[PDB]
Amino acid sequence: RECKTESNTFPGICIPPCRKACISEKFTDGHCSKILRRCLCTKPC
Amino acid sequence: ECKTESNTFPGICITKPPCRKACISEKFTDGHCSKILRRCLCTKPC
Repeated sequence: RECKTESNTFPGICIPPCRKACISEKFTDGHCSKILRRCLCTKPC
Repeated sequence: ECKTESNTFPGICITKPPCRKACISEKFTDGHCSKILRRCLCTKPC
């Protein structure tokens, strides 16, 4: 299962700094969502 | 959507409503039990 949830520490709007925030939060990657422009973290779970 | 395990739901996910409740408290919009491990999974637009 891949878990995907918004970064808790990423500041502001998401348009690399997301990936960095997510790894800091112990996820394995991060990306920006297309519509809401949020930093979303992903990891195996 | 975002989809991840509920952090506050206690124990095994037997039926959906208590999982949905926990997920909504965690500011998701819905929850459901996983087929086999029967974990409570939360979902929301993201």
